[PDB]
Amino acid sequence: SLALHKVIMVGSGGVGKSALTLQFMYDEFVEDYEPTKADSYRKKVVLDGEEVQIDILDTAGYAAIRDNYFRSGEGFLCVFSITEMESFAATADFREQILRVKEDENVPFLLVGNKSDLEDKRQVSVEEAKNRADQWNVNYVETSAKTRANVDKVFFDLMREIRAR
Ligand SMILES: Nc1nc2c(ncn2[C@@H]2O[C@H](COP(=O)(O)OP(=O)(O)O)[C@@H](O)[C@H]2O)c(=O)[nH]1
Ligand SMILES: [Mg+2]
Repeated sequence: SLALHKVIMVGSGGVGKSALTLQFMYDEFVEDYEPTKADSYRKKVVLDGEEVQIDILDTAGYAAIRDNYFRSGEGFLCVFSITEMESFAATADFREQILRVKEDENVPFLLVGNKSDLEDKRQVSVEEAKNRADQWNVNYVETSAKTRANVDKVFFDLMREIRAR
């Protein structure tokens, strides 16, 4: 059995949780994935010379069920869309939930600003997202599930944080 890294995708609706997951898993940009469907994925990848298994829980939004899922997670990709300010505002809600369940302010966590390809319709500045990440002591990365920009990066960077726990 190889090392297993459990990642959880969180964020408000339509930010790109599923598209990022499927782009990472199948190298395809899926634009119509059922908004209400939560699923898990698993695949073997090579992380810095070592073959490891990554498990990704793509959440879709009772309390006991959601808490158990967060407890099982080892790292979190907190996603928002750079084109929707409200989704950025919502990241504070997920941060609070994760800290409540994990009871660890150093839990592997990346703030992910998705849909970077839509610069034209950006509502969240790089400055404000970076500032929030700094205040939370986490790293910020902008991705595009459409062009694949930084998609592998966020998953691999998070795995390195899980490995370093
Ligand atoms: N242009 C663009 N559209 C994206 C991107 N990521 C997701 N989308 C679109 O946004 C919609 C919602 O994405 P989805 O991954 O299903 O959101 P979820 O609710 O967070 O799972 C879909 O129509 C996607 O094709 C991205 O990086 N760029
Ligand atoms: Mg989804």
